[PDB]
Amino acid sequence: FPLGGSAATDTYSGIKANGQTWTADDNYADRGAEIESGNIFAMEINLAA
Amino acid sequence: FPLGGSAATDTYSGIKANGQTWTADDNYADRGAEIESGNIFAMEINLAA
Repeated sequence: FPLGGSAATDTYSGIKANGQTWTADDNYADRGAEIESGNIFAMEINLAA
Repeated sequence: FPLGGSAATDTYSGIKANGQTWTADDNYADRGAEIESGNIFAMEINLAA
């Protein structure tokens, strides 16, 4: 497993509603927000072998 | 730990001192595979687990 636990993508800017569609942030979110798409990028050891 | 002991590498071209002027050094020419930053793009086992 990685030491940081994630290798994610940069910018999200979570959003707020207006009618039928969502628009953009309304004094909540920043350009910075981080989640990793899919799972944590790992690697493999066969340690008993 | 990765094989080379480096994140990847970056360029960091060579510069000597000209006495208040920073001129590029001849001896430390264009692209030596220099230091990267920080520390190594390393990972984590729980090996006893």
